[PDB]
Amino acid sequence: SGFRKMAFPSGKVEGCMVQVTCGTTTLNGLWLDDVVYCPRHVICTSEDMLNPNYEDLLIRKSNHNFLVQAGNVQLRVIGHSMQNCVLKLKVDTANPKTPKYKFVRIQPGQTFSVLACYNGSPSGVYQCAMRPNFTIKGSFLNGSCGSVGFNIDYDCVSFCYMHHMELPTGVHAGTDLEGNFYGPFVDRQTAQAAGTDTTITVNVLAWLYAAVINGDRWFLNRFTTTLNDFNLVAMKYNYEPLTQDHVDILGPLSAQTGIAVLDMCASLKELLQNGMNGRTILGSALLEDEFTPFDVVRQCSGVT
Amino acid sequence: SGFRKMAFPSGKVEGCMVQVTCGTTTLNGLWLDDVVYCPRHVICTSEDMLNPNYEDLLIRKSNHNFLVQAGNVQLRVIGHSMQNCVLKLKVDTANPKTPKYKFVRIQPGQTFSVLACYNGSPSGVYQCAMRPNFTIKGSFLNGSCGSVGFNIDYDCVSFCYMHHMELPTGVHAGTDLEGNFYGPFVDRQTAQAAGTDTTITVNVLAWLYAAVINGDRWFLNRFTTTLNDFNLVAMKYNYEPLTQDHVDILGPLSAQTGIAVLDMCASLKELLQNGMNGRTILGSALLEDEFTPFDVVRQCSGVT
Ligand SMILES: Cc1ccnnc1NC(=O)Cc1cccc(Cl)c1
Ligand SMILES: Cc1ccnnc1NC(=O)Cc1cccc(Cl)c1
Repeated sequence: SGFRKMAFPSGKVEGCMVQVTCGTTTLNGLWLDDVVYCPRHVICTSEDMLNPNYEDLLIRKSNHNFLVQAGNVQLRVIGHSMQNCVLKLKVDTANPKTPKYKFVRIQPGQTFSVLACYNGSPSGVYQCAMRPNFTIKGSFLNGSCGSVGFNIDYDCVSFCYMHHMELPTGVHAGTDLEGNFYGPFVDRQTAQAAGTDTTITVNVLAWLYAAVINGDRWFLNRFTTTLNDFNLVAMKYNYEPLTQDHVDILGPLSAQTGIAVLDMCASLKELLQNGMNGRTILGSALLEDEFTPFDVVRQCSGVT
Repeated sequence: SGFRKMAFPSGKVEGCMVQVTCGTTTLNGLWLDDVVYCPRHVICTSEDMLNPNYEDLLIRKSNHNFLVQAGNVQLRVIGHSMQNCVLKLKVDTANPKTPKYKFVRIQPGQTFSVLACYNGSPSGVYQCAMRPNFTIKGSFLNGSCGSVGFNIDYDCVSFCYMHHMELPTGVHAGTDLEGNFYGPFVDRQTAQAAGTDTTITVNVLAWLYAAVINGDRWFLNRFTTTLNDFNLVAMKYNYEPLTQDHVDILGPLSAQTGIAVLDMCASLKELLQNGMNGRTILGSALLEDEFTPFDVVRQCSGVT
């Protein structure tokens, strides 16, 4: 009973967080095995951020300039290298708390948990989606850079995001763990266009299935639609076009509830065209797109 | 930049979760020092739940009937006792992962994080509020009983909730860690009235301050109100009456933003009387009441 925006338990990731300081800049690092990963802009001052030449800035730094700490543990840095927008600091000690992990590059529309950290200390955890425009709408203040996003499958942590910056619009941008930005962004203090975002249609449909499973059913109607007709409505309302691949991933939810995917599309079409009429679905007064079909199945079956 | 429904990092609590089995019933337990706490209904079968005599049911159980496990660790039970609706199983080994902790009974309207668990394994973490009617709207399935709610201050975990049951309405009920139910509930399979709930006014005001801090300002108006006038509106809309104690706790937010508490009350009055007009505040199309003033200050200042 009930359906919440749930994050993965963060313990496995808390055990990896360290503080990285270079010069006057302090941010968060991720310590896995004998490597600490952090945003490369840890080597910048404020005047450097307007147009940094990272290669030149990194040449002025030595291993001993990177101060890495995790409470009472000071780590000894024995190597440093830049990979895209991340620095990899080789340390002489493998993190005893390294969980089983992978580095993955997620697709837009996928969800993950963020462990917000400041000065290497975890402050909170929340679930969010990678927007179709490759930004995230997180909660990040100065010092949160280097905080990571992840998913967990059994005992394996798949790290997918490292936070780098806030755009002038207040949305967030960052990289995969190889330092490649999601989206067109660069790690520089210049105004940068995020570009047109859309609503993640397959996730809204998944959430409407979660709603029916939990008893919110008022939006079910006597109609059906086609992918073509639904996509005309999706276009008008800035929703992602629905494909057969999306219909296929909704298969388990359609099978469990007995509501055909195109019939749920007709409920979504009617909600887009008429609004909520002052009612709510799973405690929301808008159409929620931060739950994937996999998230809904996981939460509705009690997977650990 | 940004404001999210953030949970506390759950690692300290994940280290305390165990599975407790008695007979055919399995649920979650909390292992702190050399005691495991769990709902007393672990001793019931399904036929017992309609009207259990817990004292009699517990008399048929011995220490060796309580199977406690945490992965590869089987705990040896050397004592058992019932305290209100919880069982306390004394074990021969102190949990090496016991964090600094306290047991607290929270007030209605306060928030906390829940680590949803099944069979002793954490599945997810979310933040919620204790409703004014002493229920929570969580996400709990069969086997989640014994999952706990908590807050964290520095390195100290204050455990405030243990989940016991879902009401026929799909809302959740549970106890403090001394086994006293929040609200009028009893641990029996009987339909039980939750009673009239209200919206947590001070939390909505705190969240409107979080909104102004993060740039959502469209709801600010040229008006002011009084506590008396505001409370007539609060009454009409089933909001908790606002008191000077609530105004006092909003003081830091009023000081930071320069918006007097009664001026924010006039914005809230106008939103109650006119609705959102199809707009959003911090990504919500309704007035959010699951952030306390302390939560807003914590999140807006980046506290770890
Ligand atoms: C102040 C802040 C808030 C939220 N997230 N990040 C934050 N820090 C920054 O954006 C700092 C920064 C400035 C230019 C480029 C880059 Cl890569 C980083
Ligand atoms: C099935 C389920 C879902 C969510 N939360 N809890 C759940 N279990 C129960 O409510 C089981 C139960 C039945 C009667 C009394 C008591 Cl104390 C417990």
